[PDB]
Amino acid sequence: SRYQHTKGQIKDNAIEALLHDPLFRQRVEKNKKGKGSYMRKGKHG
RNA sequence: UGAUGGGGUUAGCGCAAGCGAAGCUCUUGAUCGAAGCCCCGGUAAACGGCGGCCGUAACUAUAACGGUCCUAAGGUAGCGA
Repeated sequence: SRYQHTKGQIKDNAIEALLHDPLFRQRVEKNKKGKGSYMRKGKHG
């Protein structure tokens, strides 16, 4: 199925417009433990 | 205003050229001499003037931004085929 992208009416490049689109934003994950790992309640209980 | 210097003329000293004092003259004109101009600042509802180039962002585009040259200063608000 289709994808409703950000950049309305992409002209030239058909692949370097989507690279800035939030489909290809940088997925950064969370640490544990690690500079930024506070729980407050974890996955269970 | 006329210093100072130069020239003409001639009483005279030299039988020669030549020099030549006073006086009268022709000329040069140092000195003294103000505003103005140059110079110093001001004033634009005084006359007037009020920029180029070159890049630069999340496809493209455009450039908020940056570089550099020049000017007395680079046109601001408002409007604008």
